[PDB]
Amino acid sequence: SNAMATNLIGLDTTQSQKLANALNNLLANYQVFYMNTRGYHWNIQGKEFFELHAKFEEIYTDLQLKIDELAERILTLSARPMHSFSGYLKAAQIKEHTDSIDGRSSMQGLVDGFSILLHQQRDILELAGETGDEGTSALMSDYIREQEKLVWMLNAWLK
Amino acid sequence: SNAMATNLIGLDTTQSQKLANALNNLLANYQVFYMNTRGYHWNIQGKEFFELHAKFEEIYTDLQLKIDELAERILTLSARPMHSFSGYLKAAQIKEHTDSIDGRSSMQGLVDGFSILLHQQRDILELAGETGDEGTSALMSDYIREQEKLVWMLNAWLK
Amino acid sequence: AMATNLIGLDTTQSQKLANALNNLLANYQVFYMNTRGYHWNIQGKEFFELHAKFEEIYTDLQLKIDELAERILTLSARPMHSFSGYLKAAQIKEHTDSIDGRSSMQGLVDGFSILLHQQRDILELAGETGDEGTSALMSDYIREQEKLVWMLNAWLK
Amino acid sequence: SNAMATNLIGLDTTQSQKLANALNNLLANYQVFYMNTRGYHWNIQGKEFFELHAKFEEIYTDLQLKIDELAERILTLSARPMHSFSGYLKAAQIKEHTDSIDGRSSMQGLVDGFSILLHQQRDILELAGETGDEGTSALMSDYIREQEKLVWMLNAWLK
Amino acid sequence: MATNLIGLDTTQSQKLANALNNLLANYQVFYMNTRGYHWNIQGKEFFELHAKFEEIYTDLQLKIDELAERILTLSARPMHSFSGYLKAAQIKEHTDSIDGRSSMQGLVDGFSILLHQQRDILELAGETGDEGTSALMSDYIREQEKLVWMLNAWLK
Amino acid sequence: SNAMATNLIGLDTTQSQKLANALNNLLANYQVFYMNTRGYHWNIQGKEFFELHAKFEEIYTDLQLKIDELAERILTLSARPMHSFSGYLKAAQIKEHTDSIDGRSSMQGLVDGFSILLHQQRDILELAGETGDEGTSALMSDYIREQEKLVWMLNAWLK
Amino acid sequence: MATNLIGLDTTQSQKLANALNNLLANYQVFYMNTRGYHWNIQGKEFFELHAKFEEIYTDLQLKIDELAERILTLSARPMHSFSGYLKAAQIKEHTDSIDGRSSMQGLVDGFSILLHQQRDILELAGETGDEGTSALMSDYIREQEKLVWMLNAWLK
Amino acid sequence: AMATNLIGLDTTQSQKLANALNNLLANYQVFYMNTRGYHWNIQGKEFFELHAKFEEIYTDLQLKIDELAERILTLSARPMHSFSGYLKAAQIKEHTDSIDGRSSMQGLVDGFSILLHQQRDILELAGETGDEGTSALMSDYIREQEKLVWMLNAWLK
Amino acid sequence: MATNLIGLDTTQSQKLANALNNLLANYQVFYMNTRGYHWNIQGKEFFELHAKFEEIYTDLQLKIDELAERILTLSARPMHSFSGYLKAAQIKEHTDSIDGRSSMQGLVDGFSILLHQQRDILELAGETGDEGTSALMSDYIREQEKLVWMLNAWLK
Amino acid sequence: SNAMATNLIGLDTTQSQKLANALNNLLANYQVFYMNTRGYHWNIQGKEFFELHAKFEEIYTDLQLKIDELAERILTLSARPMHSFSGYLKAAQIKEHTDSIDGRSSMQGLVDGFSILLHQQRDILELAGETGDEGTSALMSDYIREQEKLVWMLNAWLK
Amino acid sequence: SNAMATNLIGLDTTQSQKLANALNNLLANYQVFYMNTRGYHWNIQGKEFFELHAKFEEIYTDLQLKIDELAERILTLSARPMHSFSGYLKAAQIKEHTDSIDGRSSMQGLVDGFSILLHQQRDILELAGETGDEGTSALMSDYIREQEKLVWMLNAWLK
Amino acid sequence: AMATNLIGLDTTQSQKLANALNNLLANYQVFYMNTRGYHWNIQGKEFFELHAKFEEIYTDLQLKIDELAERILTLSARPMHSFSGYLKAAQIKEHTDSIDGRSSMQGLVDGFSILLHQQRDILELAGETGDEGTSALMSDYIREQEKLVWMLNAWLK
Ligand SMILES: [Cl-]
Ligand SMILES: [Cl-]
Ligand SMILES: [Cl-]
Ligand SMILES: [Cl-]
Ligand SMILES: [Cl-]
Ligand SMILES: [Cl-]
Ligand SMILES: [Cl-]
Ligand SMILES: [Cl-]
Ligand SMILES: [Cl-]
Ligand SMILES: [Cl-]
Ligand SMILES: [Cl-]
Ligand SMILES: [Cl-]
Repeated sequence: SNAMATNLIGLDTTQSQKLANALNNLLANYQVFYMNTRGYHWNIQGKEFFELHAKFEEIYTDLQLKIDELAERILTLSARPMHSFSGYLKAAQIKEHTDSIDGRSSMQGLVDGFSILLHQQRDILELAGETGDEGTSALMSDYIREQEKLVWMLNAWLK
Repeated sequence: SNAMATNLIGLDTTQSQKLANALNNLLANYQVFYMNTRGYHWNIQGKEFFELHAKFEEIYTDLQLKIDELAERILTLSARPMHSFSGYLKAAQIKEHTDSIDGRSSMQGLVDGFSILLHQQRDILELAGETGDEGTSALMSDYIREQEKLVWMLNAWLK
Repeated sequence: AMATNLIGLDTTQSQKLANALNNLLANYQVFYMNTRGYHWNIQGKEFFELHAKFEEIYTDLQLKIDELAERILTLSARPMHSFSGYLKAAQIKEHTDSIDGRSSMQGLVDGFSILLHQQRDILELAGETGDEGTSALMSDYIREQEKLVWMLNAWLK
Repeated sequence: SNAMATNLIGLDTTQSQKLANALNNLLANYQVFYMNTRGYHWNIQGKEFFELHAKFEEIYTDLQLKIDELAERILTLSARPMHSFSGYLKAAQIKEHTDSIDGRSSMQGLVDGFSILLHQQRDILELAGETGDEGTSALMSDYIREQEKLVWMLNAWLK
Repeated sequence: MATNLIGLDTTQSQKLANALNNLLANYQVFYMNTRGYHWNIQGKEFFELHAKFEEIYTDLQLKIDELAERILTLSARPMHSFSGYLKAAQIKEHTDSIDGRSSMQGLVDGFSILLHQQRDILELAGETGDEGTSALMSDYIREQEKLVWMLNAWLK
Repeated sequence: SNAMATNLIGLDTTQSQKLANALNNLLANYQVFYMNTRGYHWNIQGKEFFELHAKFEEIYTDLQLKIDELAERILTLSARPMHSFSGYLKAAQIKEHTDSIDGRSSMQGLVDGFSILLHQQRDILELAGETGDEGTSALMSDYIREQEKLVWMLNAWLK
Repeated sequence: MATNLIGLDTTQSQKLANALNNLLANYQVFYMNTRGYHWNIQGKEFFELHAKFEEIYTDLQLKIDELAERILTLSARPMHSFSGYLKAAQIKEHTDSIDGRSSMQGLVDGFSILLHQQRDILELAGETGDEGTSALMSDYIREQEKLVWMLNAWLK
Repeated sequence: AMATNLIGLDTTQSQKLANALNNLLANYQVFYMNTRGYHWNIQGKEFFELHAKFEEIYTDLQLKIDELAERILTLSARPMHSFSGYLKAAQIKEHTDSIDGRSSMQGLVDGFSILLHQQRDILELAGETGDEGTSALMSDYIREQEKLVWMLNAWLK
Repeated sequence: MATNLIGLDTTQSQKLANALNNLLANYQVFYMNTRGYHWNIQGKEFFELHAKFEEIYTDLQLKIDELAERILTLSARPMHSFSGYLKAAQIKEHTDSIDGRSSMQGLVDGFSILLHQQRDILELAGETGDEGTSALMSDYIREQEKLVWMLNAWLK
Repeated sequence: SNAMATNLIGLDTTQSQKLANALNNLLANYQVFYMNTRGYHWNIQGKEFFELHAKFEEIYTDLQLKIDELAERILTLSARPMHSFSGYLKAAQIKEHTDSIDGRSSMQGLVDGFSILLHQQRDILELAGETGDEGTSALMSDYIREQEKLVWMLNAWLK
Repeated sequence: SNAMATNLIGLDTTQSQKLANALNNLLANYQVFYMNTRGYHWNIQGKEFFELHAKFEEIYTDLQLKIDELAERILTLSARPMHSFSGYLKAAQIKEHTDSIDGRSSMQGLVDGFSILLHQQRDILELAGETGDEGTSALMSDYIREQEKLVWMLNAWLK
Repeated sequence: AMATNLIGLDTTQSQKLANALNNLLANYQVFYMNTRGYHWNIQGKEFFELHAKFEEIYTDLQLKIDELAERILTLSARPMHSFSGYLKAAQIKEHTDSIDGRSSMQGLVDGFSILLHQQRDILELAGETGDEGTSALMSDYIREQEKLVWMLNAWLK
């Protein structure tokens, strides 16, 4: 296909591709974080078992929803969503966290991971605002407000 | 009633009436587009019949929700929503599209119509932002993000 | 090569019935739009009650519109599907800027009276030509709308 | 066991038995048609598989409900509903249609079967009207109105 | 001017409304009888028939509501007192039926009357083009014919 | 059929029959009241039509449930519940109230009827307490508490 | 200081808790008997009674839970072993009841005992102002009185 | 002209009971607000468990508040319906900045103990004057809250 | 290359598919018989058995669908005509059964055949490692064994 | 705890505390308004009783949802939500409104109260925008758009 | 009542009775275990109260369903299921465990009980396999797979 | 001190089975990711049908992943829980940029063929060592996936 000044949804192509690149790095972080959270669910031991087995599942279920919506936003911008483990490991800032078996280590892992997601989502929000990409802005807004609330709760548990 | 500087919801009257005028032109486009989409539903033939009879119904059902919310926003701004076929035909940019019986013509009709809605919604969003009409902005934001996603899907089908 | 259509009915009578059904559809469409207007524009202490009631009514009209268009298709005919087409064919007039409960409610009685008369004429034609599927549709619409006209009129007493 | 002028529901015995006989011939046709449609469901192949495996299930599910009601109407007229494969095969006009594995063959088989059913139901409706058997008439009216709509859809797919 | 509110002939509609009111009286006495069957059943059929009688009177109650509303729709007054119903009904009050067969036979006999009356109303409505009334009768007849088959099967 | 000192539920036969007689008089009042309220539902006209057609249906629906329970309480006491219109008309204090077509008339009819029911239920409650018939007492307690609330609401509407 | 955790008299509450525990023992043996009725029924009443017995034991199980919790609420220990229940119960173990009438009569007789015990507890709770216990008894009595009417109607 | 009120009860006794019920309502209202505070402010590893539990509890209090106000109305009396009114009448004190599970849980035991005592006094008055509808309400509240106090206390052991 | 689409032995799968087709023929004749039992029942068992027969044929229909699909899964052709079924079935057409015991006995005898055939198929599938077919048989056997206990309890 | 430049969710501490202060004043207004609306529900008399008893309940139910979300946003900003009647009475602008028994007085009370909420929410929205507090902005946006719609409806009723 | 070579389901009578005897011993163990677990539910105290009052209810609810199915399997084999407390106490290996009021004691009691049940079920599975009793085998397979998972969870909590 | 594990099975055989199950899990994980890709990247007139179908399929894989990991835990073993671990162990290769229905559908057939073979080997090992819980899991997966492979293949004919 020939390059076009505007994409199918009527946004500037260059600016949309920059946004999609940043969204793809975000998606990489989500994917590694989701995997870590699945591990937290599986591997928890001790008297927090039932509570946190269930909490971690709630948390990764909500991440999975976001992963779906994020890949769709990338497609919506006429860009390619990263869709391999190898690709995600190359791009992610969040590290693989394995053999976390205690509530506090897993919960702190979540806090630290969400702190990266929030930071990256605020940067994307700002960039999207600069060019009037309201669809991308709106998505980041939703993610930020939800995850700020969650970060409050996780930190409350850890006090 | 005497003219007032601010309307019942506490927004500037003049600016609200300008926004309502633009919203009413949008509503006209929605109404003609909805009608076209009902036609697409009724008149589809060939092996895409079941799939697209159902898809077109999904699409016009979602448009009807938006039409409802848009007329209510106009009322909320203390303005009059256009509420006649004659009025809508005078104001709409989207043309009446009749006797579309094939999937591709109908699907392309949708793409082209949504492209007008998105363009008009972005203009309204910008105007609303200029005066701090957050309620109107928020509505446009919702419509844009949803319809961008749909435009991606429709164009995917057409590839 | 055959005097009958896809579903096995006489083609000429089916086209005659489809034409009548299309004129009925035009009336429904203008009527539905008027009713949307009644819903949006109602003011005064009847606001919540009638905002809800008018929504119930136009919702039910919408479903009937669906079924009518499909009945026209079922008779191998073309359903009208444009505002410009409906305005040319409809007897029911556009009714705008009705903001008072009694105005709007009387409008509904007046429109359903037109629909009922039209539906009865179609029912008679369908019955005498053996189009039971069209007759049955008209029967459902008539019985439901007679009940509704009783209620609307009751409210207006 | 003594012959009676009127049956338990108060209709003429002779006229009701004639109607029951015609309804039993209808039931025979439904049953072979149902079996054929089950076959269409099971045997479809190629890219229409998911869509038509589902659509054929919808269709035979609806036929099954009509078979139930028809048999009960025959019982309601104080008559014996046919209830054996061998009986149905003797009485049915609709033939067994096996090894239909493509959409068009199966869909055309449905149009052809419904065409027979419609004709037969109209004949029963007319007979029932002659003697005032409203309960039988009303059943035929329901079946005709629903199957006419279906035939429109099936034919649309085949265009 | 020549028709009632719903566009039908006034004289014909009043005649139909009168017949429907007599029908309503019969339904009301029958419903009461069936409540009694529900309450008073004894024996090993208790659970099954206590439930079955409730199902039957529940369906009658729905029909009663629709009948009254059809009368109102025809611009007539639905009878709405026990004393009015007792004057108009053909179905007799049936008390102290405690046996499954007695109560079930009672239902068969009562439905016989409803079906007969409904068929007469259907015929008259058809004659005069009152499709809304015809359609109601048609629904009631087809449902009750089915029920009469079932009740009689139980009694065999 | 031999008279017994105690009934099947283990209460005194004589005292239970006296309670059953009072409950039957209550049932007679409920039944006439229910019929009146059905009439109010059917016959309302004017601008209260939708609101009161609905409210009267709610009210008679609740009465019907109480009629069911009362009759079953009478049976539970090994007594015969009245089950004929002619019986109810002989025993009821509440009179037939026909051709009530306006909100105030019908709503005042409900206040007046419930006032009779409340008085009667309180008398039965007191009698049941005298001999320890807790099952009857508990039924009256439920009916009183619910109908007092209702009377407040009906009277509020009438102000 | 003068009352237990919930503000009632300690001695009175212990007396009520003891009676409630004896009640619990009876419910538990009765529930077991009713499970057996469900499992072992034979004959043409199989489907109806297999279902009806399940309904009855399901409701008993709910009452068992509430009883134990009321005992706990009174700061007492609910009995919670088969051996304890067998020592305390008046209702006897009923095994190998395979006939509808035998099992249904068994239910009538068992409920007779529950109702008697519940009425005694109600009286004592009323005397001492234990409304929470009174209210529980009231609910159980009214429900079971109804059931006893139904069971006996079936047996007529 | 009559010593009795709309619902047929003695007016003097009904006003006495309504006054007591209003003081009960005041206590409920302050207690509900404290419980909202417990829900918002809990910290530590009991966070999710108690955030949920405190919500369950104040939700149930809210429903009881509804019903109490309506019972007061039903007795032809005026339900208190202002914060300033509740603070003047309540015995239960405002309890703020409770961030620890045991603090908050013990607060709940302490408040329900006050409610139970108050409800028992009303129950007794209602029973001796024949106000069965008020008695019945109190009965429901007492039985439910005795069970709850058992549970809360159990958690604290 | 050595296996069918799902990775099983072709010859073994065709042998299993043949047996499953004979099973399908039996289910289809049995289902038809059970529809007849539902329609034709008379007497005081009418409501209970009209319902019970419907429950039983509903469950058979589900099994029929799964059987045909298992045959297809094994790359074979499911029989799909009445004339094919009548040629293959061992269960005979049973018409004009109007009595509860006759129809219930009919069900017992038919399930006897299904269970026997299912056990043979299970054994063969186990021998050849066709776990998917084994698992289907296992489910059908366990369900139908339970049902046979219930049907026989009713007949006692 | 030592003062920190940024809070747990990664926002500037000082700016977040200013926002939380404004949010707490908003919460005070909500709480007094909710209480007033409960009074409106309880105390309504006359023929609007059923309609407005139900409407006022809808309205206070929706306020309660907002109160919950607002206190959680304050916590999310690492601030203390006001949680006493005394505190709310000190901070609120909306006055206690008691003994409102007529539809128009209660409905006007609602209009006037919502007008304060909207005004305060727009101010908070603006402040939050100035520092990029998107989570707070998004909440205000939701509240404004919903309450503007409601204000339209309430004023419609009052016309 | 005459002894038969095969039972009603068509299996060997002798082998089925041996299996029924082993299943009855299993049922005895389930019943004592269930009673113990009910006790754990009722008697828990301390800060695990809400979590374990709920978890123990889940566990005994599941046991109850298995008790139902086991008894019915025994009946299906034409055998008499034990159905008395005194019978269960004679046959059970699992002992009565009363006055368990702490999480660890109760949770360890569950591990110990399930360990007995698993061993017993494996023995029955093996016996059933010897003679081709697939229906009994399949029941044991379900119980084993579910209880192994449970034991993992209970042990995790205890770490 | 014992040759058996927490759930009563032989520790050595349980570790052998857990290792095989972990390699199965690795395959599932790569396969699930490929299927997500198929869902996101499909284009052409099969878009809606396959976007839905691929979602149904990866949803079902996700549940199986859950259960597999838990079965590994149940055997007192460690489930692999990192992308890097799965890529080292998986036989199924990453399959990216599949935008055509037939490509993606054939990919699914090819992957399920690998899973089925692997599951059959585990089933055999579990059966011969008496691990009925593992055998049962494999049985469920095999029967469901054989049916799915029939359907997918049918679509491709
Ligand atoms: Cl990639
Ligand atoms: Cl206009
Ligand atoms: Cl047109
Ligand atoms: Cl036959
Ligand atoms: Cl009258
Ligand atoms: Cl009587
Ligand atoms: Cl004990
Ligand atoms: Cl106040
Ligand atoms: Cl064949
Ligand atoms: Cl504060
Ligand atoms: Cl025993
Ligand atoms: Cl790993």
